[PDB]
Amino acid sequence: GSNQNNF
Ligand SMILES: [Zn+2]
Repeated sequence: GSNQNNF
């Protein structure tokens, strides 16, 4: 699946 990191 797809991954997003929003710091
Ligand atoms: Zn994946």
